[PDB]
Amino acid sequence: EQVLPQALYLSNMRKAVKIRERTPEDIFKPTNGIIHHFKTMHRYTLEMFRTCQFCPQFREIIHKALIDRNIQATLESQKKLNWCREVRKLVALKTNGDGNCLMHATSQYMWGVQDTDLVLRKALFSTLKETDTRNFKFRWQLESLKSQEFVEYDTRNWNDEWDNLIKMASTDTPMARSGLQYNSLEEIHIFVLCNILRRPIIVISDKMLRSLESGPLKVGGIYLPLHWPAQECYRYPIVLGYDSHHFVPLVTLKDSGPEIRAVPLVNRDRGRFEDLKVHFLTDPENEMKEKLLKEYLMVIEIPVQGWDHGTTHLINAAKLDEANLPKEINLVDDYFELVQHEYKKWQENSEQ
Repeated sequence: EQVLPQALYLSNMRKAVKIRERTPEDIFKPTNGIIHHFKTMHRYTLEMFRTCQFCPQFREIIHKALIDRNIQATLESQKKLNWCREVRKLVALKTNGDGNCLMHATSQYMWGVQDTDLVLRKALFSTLKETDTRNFKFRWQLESLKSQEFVEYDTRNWNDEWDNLIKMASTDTPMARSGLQYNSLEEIHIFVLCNILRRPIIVISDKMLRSLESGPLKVGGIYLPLHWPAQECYRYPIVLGYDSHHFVPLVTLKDSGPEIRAVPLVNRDRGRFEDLKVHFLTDPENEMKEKLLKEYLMVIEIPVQGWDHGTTHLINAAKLDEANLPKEINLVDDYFELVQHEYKKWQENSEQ
């Protein structure tokens, strides 16, 4: 059948191997005290190519193949994604939901490849085992009991319950607690991840859960690499999408329109613009959160449409990085060449 790969890395599995090979070698594994972190690959960003340049029947062939139409529809339908008309569109790439989707999602955002070799999944577990997690454990216990400014047990036990969280970060398999190859990761894991990458992660999650039955995992929000100074970190975010219980990358589109590369730092709430939740902040930081954002992100103000009445409000948005992957490690180009060719062969074919 119409052989147009389901993922961008299939267009050239050899190149994909090159990427997956350079990755672990780019990991700084300081056995001194600081967390394991990447030296340069975390600065990479990929963008999807424009398909609005192809015939409709064909444009759909592509979208059906690479995009997670389910999460796309869901997050867009609740105006949680691409609701802003002044910024570029973000697209959700399919990602394996084998319990390591957070790593596959993150890995795809910057590299085009998934965490097939469990390098990122391994970096996380290594950090939580061979590094000082005193500050992580702290921020974890804090937001657990809940202690912030933009959100809303028994008798002594915060070392074993934490212990487990470290087990989930492992490559071990659950006893089909839900039926996946790896254990599911939560908030704290995302936070440690953005520190290992020294790059902020912003998760766009589904709120539509009037039918939820969790007695909930509030993943949506901003994860800043607070264990590092904004100077030693990358000021461009990694945008992820999140629905029932699955992560997907929300990569920006490559060309069309004069709109800017930016991701609004607010939600198109019910009539109001609510600020996005910034995870694991301390009482102090929480006070200066708008400062930290301007520091760890490249914050800009954008005049967005008001609430359907000639009014316009000024909102905060983080600038999104532009595709910077060198050709020798750029899978979007190869996949593009595939579609370019099957297309010329689609025009000559549609002569029937």
